[PDB]
Amino acid sequence: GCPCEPSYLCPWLPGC
Repeated sequence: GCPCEPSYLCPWLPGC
């Protein structure tokens, strides 16, 4: 899924 973990780190990413 989102490459950001936690994904909350990249709110600008819709996938996150």
